[PDB]
Amino acid sequence: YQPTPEDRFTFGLWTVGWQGRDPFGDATRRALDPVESVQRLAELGAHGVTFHDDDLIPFGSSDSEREEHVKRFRQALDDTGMKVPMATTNLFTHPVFKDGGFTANDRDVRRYALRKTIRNIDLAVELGAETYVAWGGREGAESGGAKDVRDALDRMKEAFDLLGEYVTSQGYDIRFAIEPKPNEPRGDILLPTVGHALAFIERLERPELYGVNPEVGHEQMAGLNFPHGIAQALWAGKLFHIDLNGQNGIKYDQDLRFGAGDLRAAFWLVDLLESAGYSGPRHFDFKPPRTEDFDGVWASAAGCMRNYLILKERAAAFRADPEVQEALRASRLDELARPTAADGLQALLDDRSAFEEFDVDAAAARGMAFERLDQLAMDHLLGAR
Amino acid sequence: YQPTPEDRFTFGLWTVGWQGRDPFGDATRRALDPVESVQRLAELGAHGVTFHDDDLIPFGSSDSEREEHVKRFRQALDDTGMKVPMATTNLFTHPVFKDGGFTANDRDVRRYALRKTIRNIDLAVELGAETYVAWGGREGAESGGAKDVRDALDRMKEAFDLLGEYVTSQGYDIRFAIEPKPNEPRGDILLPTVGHALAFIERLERPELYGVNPEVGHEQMAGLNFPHGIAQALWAGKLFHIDLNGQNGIKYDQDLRFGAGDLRAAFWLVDLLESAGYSGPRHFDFKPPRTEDFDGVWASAAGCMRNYLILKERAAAFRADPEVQEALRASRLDELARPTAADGLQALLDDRSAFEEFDVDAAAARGMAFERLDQLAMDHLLGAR
Amino acid sequence: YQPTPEDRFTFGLWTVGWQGRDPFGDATRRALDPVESVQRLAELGAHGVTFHDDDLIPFGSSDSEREEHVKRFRQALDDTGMKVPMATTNLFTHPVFKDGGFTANDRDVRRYALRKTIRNIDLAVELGAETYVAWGGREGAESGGAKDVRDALDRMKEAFDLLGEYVTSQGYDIRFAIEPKPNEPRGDILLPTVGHALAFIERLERPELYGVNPEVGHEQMAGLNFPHGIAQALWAGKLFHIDLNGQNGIKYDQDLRFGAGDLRAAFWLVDLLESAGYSGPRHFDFKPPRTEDFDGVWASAAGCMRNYLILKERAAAFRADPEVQEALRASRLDELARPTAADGLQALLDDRSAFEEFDVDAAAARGMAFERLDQLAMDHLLGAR
Amino acid sequence: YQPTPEDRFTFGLWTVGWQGRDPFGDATRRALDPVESVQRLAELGAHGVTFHDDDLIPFGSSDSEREEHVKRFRQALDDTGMKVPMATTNLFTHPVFKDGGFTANDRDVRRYALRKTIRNIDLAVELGAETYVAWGGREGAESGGAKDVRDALDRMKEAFDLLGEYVTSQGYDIRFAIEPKPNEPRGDILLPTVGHALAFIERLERPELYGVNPEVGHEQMAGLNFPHGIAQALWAGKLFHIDLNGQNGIKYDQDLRFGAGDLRAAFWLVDLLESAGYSGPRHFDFKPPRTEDFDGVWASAAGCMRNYLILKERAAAFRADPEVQEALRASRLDELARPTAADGLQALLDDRSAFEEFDVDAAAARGMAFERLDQLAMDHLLGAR
Ligand SMILES: OC[C@@H](O)[C@@H](O)[C@H](O)[C@@H](O)CO
Ligand SMILES: OC[C@@H](O)[C@@H](O)[C@H](O)[C@@H](O)CO
Ligand SMILES: OC[C@@H](O)[C@@H](O)[C@H](O)[C@@H](O)CO
Ligand SMILES: OC[C@@H](O)[C@@H](O)[C@H](O)[C@@H](O)CO
Ligand SMILES: [Mn+2]
Ligand SMILES: [Mn+2]
Ligand SMILES: [Mn+2]
Ligand SMILES: [Mn+2]
Repeated sequence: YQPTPEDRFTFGLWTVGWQGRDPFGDATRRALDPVESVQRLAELGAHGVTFHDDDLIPFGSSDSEREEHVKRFRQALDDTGMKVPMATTNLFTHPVFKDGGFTANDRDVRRYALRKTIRNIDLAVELGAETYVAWGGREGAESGGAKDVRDALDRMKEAFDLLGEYVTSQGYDIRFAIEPKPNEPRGDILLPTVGHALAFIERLERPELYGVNPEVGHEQMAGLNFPHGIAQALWAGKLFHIDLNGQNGIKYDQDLRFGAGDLRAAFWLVDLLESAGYSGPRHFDFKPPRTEDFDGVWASAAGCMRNYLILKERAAAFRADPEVQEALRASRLDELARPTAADGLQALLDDRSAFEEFDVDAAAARGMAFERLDQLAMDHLLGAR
Repeated sequence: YQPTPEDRFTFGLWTVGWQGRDPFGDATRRALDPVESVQRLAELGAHGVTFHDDDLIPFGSSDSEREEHVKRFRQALDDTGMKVPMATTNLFTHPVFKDGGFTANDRDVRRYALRKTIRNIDLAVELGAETYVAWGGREGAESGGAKDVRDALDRMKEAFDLLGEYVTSQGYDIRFAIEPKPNEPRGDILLPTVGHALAFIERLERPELYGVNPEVGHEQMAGLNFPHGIAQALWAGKLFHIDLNGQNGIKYDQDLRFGAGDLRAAFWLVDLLESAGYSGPRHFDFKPPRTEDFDGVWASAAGCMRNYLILKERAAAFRADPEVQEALRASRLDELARPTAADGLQALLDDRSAFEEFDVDAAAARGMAFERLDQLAMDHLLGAR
Repeated sequence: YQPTPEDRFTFGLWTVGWQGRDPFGDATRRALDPVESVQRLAELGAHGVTFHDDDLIPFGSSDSEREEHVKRFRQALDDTGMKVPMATTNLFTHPVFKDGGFTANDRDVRRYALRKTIRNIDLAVELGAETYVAWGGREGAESGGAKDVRDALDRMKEAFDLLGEYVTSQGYDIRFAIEPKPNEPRGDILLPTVGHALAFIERLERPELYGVNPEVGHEQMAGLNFPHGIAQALWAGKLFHIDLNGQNGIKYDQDLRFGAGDLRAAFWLVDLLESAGYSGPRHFDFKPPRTEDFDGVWASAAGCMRNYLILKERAAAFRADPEVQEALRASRLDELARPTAADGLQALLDDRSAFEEFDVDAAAARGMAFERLDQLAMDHLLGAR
Repeated sequence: YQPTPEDRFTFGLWTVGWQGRDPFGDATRRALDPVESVQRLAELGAHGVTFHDDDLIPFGSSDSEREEHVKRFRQALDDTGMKVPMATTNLFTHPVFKDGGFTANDRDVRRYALRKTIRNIDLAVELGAETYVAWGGREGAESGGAKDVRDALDRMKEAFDLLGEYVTSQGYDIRFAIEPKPNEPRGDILLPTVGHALAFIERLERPELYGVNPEVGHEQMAGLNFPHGIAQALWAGKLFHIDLNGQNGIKYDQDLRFGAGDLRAAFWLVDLLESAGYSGPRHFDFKPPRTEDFDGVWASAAGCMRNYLILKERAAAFRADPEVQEALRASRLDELARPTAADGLQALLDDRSAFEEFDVDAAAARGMAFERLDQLAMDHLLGAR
């Protein structure tokens, strides 16, 4: 289970660089240099990294420090062969974003958020990123009178429409991916699920510029089936990027390594990405627990990749198994994939076997044989075949 | 706080007619006649009722019993002046729908579901209904291999496209409203939130035929902010109908009367429907607890209407209050409603006050004054002004 | 992975006998005869069965039908060698229990509940049961004024104290196990977790007669760590019996087969029962999904036992693995098991290395190496060692 | 609705002193001096304050700075007449506590935690505190192999037994209150609910020294009924102190001001504390949102007290209302408070009206009239009587 840079494994700077500050505790780990992380992640088998603006260039940097940071960074990528497939803006840490970036009630703030975002889009394009993610972690409210959601969705649409105008006036090949989250650190966050972010995109002036960046633990914080939401994003053609991690149910966002948390969901997610042939980065947006030293950091980033690769092999052996393929026909998966009425409306309406002479008791009596199927999936995931 | 039939209050037959069967218990109440419920609901001040096919006509009825039921029903509406604004199909109770209706793996089942739905659309139109709701409570799965969600979303789109072809070939004025629910009675239900149902609609052949029917307690079963989801539905123009009830957090669907459950959410929902000017039915989809006799039933349906009308008055007094209007300007709600950059992209880009000379420390220092605002809302809801 | 009747696998009659009625659907399966279930469960390898009164003898039975049912039953146990380790009362289905059994506001109801319970205790003892479970599924409320919880806990204590007086005046060897559940079918259920049921027991007149019956999916409906709650029950000496099943997070109680749901929790539960040497029944309180026919029923009851036995083997190989034992010392599990201050208070107070000369920076710097440990557990569960 | 220092309103230093650092954001507010907070809280009507060791004396302080801090503090209490009813240890912020304090796997850490706690017990007693709270926010785990819960509960019992030995060897009048929390900042926290903390206390050597400190939002993070858990703590005699705040359902701990969150729960909690006659501090453990400046801080701490006092008046008018008292008899609350069988076991057993001649159909038919009751409670909370 050794990754190679063909597995398309990526990591944010902020992930292995998390110092372990939490709502109740001080950092437990020193700040990593981005160049160290690039070299360490390359040795483990990763294929590239991603960044916020403010991961790479310290907030308030001059234009001469700005360039020094970027040049160092760039030398590390050239030295290791790592890519930068995705980049993003920090519109959540600084106190100025305490009411949001693109939806902050103060108009001057919303203009400043767009200017900070456009400056980093130019950087991203310079460093080769194909996808530009937007996670509006500060867009929301703790109380009902603080935010008119209609106005806020006008502002959000306005900001994303300007960014699409900017990208298409520069000639950039870059797409946008909106990342939903239902809460945390706002009481409630706007566009809180994949379905809200898909819907929203269909109102933008150029919807084809925008897809979604769903993260495992964000839909699971709403108690939702992550594989189900990713199947919808795939069905809409809008799975532009994906964040992988683990989460134990509806509580704070834990950001555990990928394969911790809900292990059977992780199996069914891998099964789906691989059989749909998703070809983007497999990006890990996780935090090594603050119990760990830098050894535990690199163990935890390794086990992300390892659990992906074990669950790919188990999903591949599940679908390849003739007994599974027989059970899938027993459960009528083959029939699900056929049109209901490709004969058309009229034929349907004149078809006496569809109503007047349908035997609803004989149909009701047929067993779906799902439990046998699911125990086959269980025996495959567990290697107990 | 007396309703009148101008308040537009409606109730399903199944709501006050719930006999109190639950996963662990037998009915506690005898079956009501639909004509009794119409007469009792009329006396309480309601403006109409809604029905499943199988509420009104017993599953398997001949065509001579079918008509007898409808004629009785119709005489009660003529006698009381109640309307039927909304109608819907039962594609969940019968054992034939145990794997779904429009997404059942068996193709014969999916054809039978569409035929049962079209027969009731003709009825609905006969009885004056404007909105036809679809709650696919059986569309989903308990295990990951049982349902391919891509195929299932093809089937669901196929069924809704046929229904739109049928309605527009009959000349019917009727629209469809999809009602999302995240789980229960399936493990996971397809289109589990308002945002998933909005997104889905944008893929149908005629999207303008379809909106959403959101229900209070369904988004709250995912831990989501119901007023936020309804603001999005309003922003998309797709709030066709609404189900009102209460729910205490993330657990089984309780269907408590409206104003029980999350009382401050109920306040902010009323505030929003009334200030957006939603003009559909205020429909109560609730179950009187099985602790109650028929006296407790009619008390519980009354208290729905009463709590709506109290919370309308409190929301109206909140928005009318000059001190509230001052606080809303203190918190910059007025600025949220202004465009971020109606000056356009270029101007934004050349505006030095938006970046190069933006004072981010002075902006960060400004307080949003949300807590004062929210305590004003609290004092108004509580009558402690 | 073949059970034998030495594995101590048991099943309720109500589990494989669930007809598939749910809040929204009719039965999908015919009623099983208890004698059939005994013979089928014996062939699969089970070691015994459990029952409600009203599983075995139809509510309202004469005393001549009562005995006929029991005699049939008994002949099936003699024919198969199945035991009856546990028995329990139905104080939830009948409408008379709509406000509870032992805590129903009506005093006549609470007297009737105790009389129905004592009659079945005599039966249980006749059929050899060692443990008598009490799940008060109707003890609770949907609204705050309906139940005074202090009075209700007086009534509950009163009922359990009478039952202990009855058992000890008959000379019976039988113990009681209280089964907690946080909600469903009441809004909120009294003693909603293992910790509330442990606490409660410490107020009964004879606490040594009472332990707990925790069920997987009940603590998981509160988002709680089931292995953690069972470790507490073990630490208190009060794990009298255990209900095993699966549950996908905080929602309705699904009762999935054991190993579905939260698979890593299932691993850590098996690890704990086996290394603590729990010696009671491994009882499966689950419902085969209503998608299934009787073939899917027996598949689902088989896969309970199979997943137990796979997860026992994986836990045994985890703890036996020298590299695991090394990692457990790396993470200082060995130190957790040592007293903090067996030197006593005074010595602690005079120990300068415990405060005045404790180097808190060197201690803070030590990594706990938990992630390496947890990936070892992952590789063992997955057979990817 | 003006507090006075007779209302017994208290606040932690850390509450109004929260600088607004969150998992994703920097402080938004400067650090308050404890003496300023004492003077500001006194003007608002509060009756005292509480503290962690490290709120009042900066971690690592000399013994000459230590005393300077305490003397300043003390002068502010003498100047304002504020009390210090409760004090507590910080065993969560420093990196040394990253695996816990009393349950940390490292034995040297667990000795250091006890020494830091005992030093602050002496301080507390000096400043008049009656209650000493222990919130073990770091006692738990993110993964199953990291913590053996049995060993950890031995360590926890050992630490609390030493603290009780210390207090009773010094002659101190001080009691301990354990505060449960189910998660955050650990994956899972040990003793995660009131019921687990009650149970645990019954194993300590001197249980009468220990009660519970429950907090609103902590039980609500498990989806539990906070008034129900406090009724149990009251029934056990172990409600030593209480933390008041608001929380919107199962998610991160929001710490909203008291009366935000679940407003009907807040009503029923006030009803219960007041009618049980709880006489401890009404302590607010809340965080003013980081959207606020210091004006919004003092608004938010004011609205805590105000919403308590409004909900006390509404609960008092509910219980005083003859129509309510009539409804409570209609719903048989009076009967709940009577013994079930004060006639004893034998009489119960010979009572033919309790079984052989009980009419279970007539009892089942009686309505509980809970919905009428609950709408009366609604009309009272809303002032719509
Ligand atoms: O919840 C935090 C969120 O997952 C964050 O890591 C975003 O993904 C990042 O800001 C954009 O990539
Ligand atoms: O959860 C049940 C659901 O709310 C149901 O009542 C639908 O609304 C009805 O089938 C369509 O109107
Ligand atoms: O939630 C249902 C509960 O699990 C029930 O099956 C009990 O365990 C049974 O009544 C007592 O054994
Ligand atoms: O969740 C944080 C917790 O509520 C904390 O504020 C404790 O109450 C304090 O450490 C002891 O008083
Ligand atoms: Mn992410
Ligand atoms: Mn509904
Ligand atoms: Mn059970
Ligand atoms: Mn607290």
